[PDB]
Amino acid sequence: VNSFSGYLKLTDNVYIKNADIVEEAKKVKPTVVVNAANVYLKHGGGVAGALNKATNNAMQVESDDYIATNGPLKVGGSCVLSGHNLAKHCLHVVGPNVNKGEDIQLLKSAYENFNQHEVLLAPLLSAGIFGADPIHSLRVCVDTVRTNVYLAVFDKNLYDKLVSSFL
Ligand SMILES: CN1CCN(c2ncnc3[nH]ccc23)[C@@H](CO)C1
Repeated sequence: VNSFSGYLKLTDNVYIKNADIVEEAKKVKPTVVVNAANVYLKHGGGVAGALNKATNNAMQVESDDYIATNGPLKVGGSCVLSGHNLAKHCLHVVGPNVNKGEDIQLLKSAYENFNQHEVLLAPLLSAGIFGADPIHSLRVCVDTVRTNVYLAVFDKNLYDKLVSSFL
């Protein structure tokens, strides 16, 4: 039993809700919140910009030190950093950005990072400003993640379409 509330159950391990991931994280304080990161951990917009804003830019400060030490992530890769005031940990995961021409096959590799964590609050990878089809992202999530994932979908219209079209 966990404290996630109001989710629709899609499969044995995947749950979904129309919610602002920032507000969900502040309420639940999950062990792991997933960020829709880029390889430079530049949290300018989309989910990343919103999460970073909610940390008063502390996420960005920590991220800049991480990059200065380690260099950029790989597309499809991840790193674990602090969750600041939102969660114990933030798993920064880089899905392919279609608006940069990156290979959508890397979306499965991106979701594989979730399997290193027993329970996560997450957005749909590569959705939103990353330019991928969110219906496809949900399919890859369900077919790749085996740990317990609670998906927050900001857009109510999109949430309804994801549920109604889910196979
Ligand atoms: C795939 N898209 C991208 C972003 N988005 C979010 N989902 C949850 N929390 C969020 N905070 C800022 C954006 C955002 C959904 C659309 O409302 C899904």
